[PDB]
Amino acid sequence: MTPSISKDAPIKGSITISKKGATFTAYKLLDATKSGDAYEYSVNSDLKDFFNNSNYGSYSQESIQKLSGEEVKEFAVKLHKYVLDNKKSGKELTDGQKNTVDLGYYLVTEASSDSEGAAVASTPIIVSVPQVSGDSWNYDVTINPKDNTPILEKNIVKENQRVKTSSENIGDVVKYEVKASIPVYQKNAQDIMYKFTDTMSKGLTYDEKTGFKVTSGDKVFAKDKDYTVEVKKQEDGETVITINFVYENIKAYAETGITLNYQATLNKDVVISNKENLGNTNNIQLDYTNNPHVKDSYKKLTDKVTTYTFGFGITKVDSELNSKLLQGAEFSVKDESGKTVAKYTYDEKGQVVSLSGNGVTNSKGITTFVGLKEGKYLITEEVAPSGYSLLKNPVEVTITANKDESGKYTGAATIEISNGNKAGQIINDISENDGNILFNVQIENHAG
Repeated sequence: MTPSISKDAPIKGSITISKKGATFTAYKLLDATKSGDAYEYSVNSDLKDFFNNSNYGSYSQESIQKLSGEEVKEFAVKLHKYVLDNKKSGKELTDGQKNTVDLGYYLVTEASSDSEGAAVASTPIIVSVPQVSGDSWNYDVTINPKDNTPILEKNIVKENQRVKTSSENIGDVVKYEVKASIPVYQKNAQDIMYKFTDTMSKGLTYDEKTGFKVTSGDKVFAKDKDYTVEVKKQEDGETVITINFVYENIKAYAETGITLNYQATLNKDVVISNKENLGNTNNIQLDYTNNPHVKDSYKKLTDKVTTYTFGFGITKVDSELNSKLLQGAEFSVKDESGKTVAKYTYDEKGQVVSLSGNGVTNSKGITTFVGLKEGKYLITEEVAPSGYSLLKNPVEVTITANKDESGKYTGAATIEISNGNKAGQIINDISENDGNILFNVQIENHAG
């Protein structure tokens, strides 16, 4: 595999790191030593007690050779902590210049910016000196690191994926995850703010029993030490939640960022529609100190996700007089599985309430089953209205959720009869007074 080592191979190499005005530290992880016609690696003396240590991640010589992007970050946080704890130090590297170093394997992390404003740390780098290049060893490695911009992103976590949009039933949990950049500053820096404001719309009930789980990779921060959670239910029905941090407590974990895990539940105030609409929204905002040397110097970040749900009416009707609207018919709704999970309806006042058993058709022919996500749904007649027979087969509708060109839900939906039952028929929608919109499955009943 590896190229031969020349006789005129130097015992020294170099790292050059081009930047505008930030200094990097390089930590010798492993020595590379010439032996015959190959470089043998072994752990450096300074980190003998860092390696294979349970308080610093049980990193072996071999395990650092196959770190994922996230694990290189986690490794850097744990190396930093060791170096601090043991009052050691890496080599400071001059910006733009050649830096002479022994042959080895190196962590390179940002030590500073010369900027006063909030910086994002460049992601940590593991580099071999020398490294293979063509069929030769390069002893003089150059690294231009990625110039990182601030991250704030919110996602719904569903089925072990992360998506900007979703659909659920009323009563179901929407789970959330927020990743964020932790800003870095110069060493003297004071009165640093790092503050989240999460805003949930009226349709979502924050699960404060479950609460927040706040994490930077491996680390689990403690409530009322590292952060506080204040919750304010607004007049308009929105919940505003504040997650405010002691910056000093998260500073040592800057390279692994902040992760928030929290969840809400879909409630009866939910926006229900079948046109493109805003849905049931979670907004996240991060405010943080920009220039700590000037007061009221902040930068803002925002993300949002949204969650949709749908509904339909039944309109029960006579076979040959479609204008004759039948009271007293009783309906149930099952999914693909066979759960009667459909258990929310509108009442006579026009407000969403839990449905006790069957949907009973009112004097205008109507019962409703609202707050359903997309899927196959089986409308079965459980009781025939007086003077009518039981419908034999269930009417099946498939509600299909519209996507935009990135495959986000838009909030639009279509409905169709899907099991070919000629008694079922899709008619014009039901417009509720709260401005929610339901599908309308017209269903014909014969009088014997």
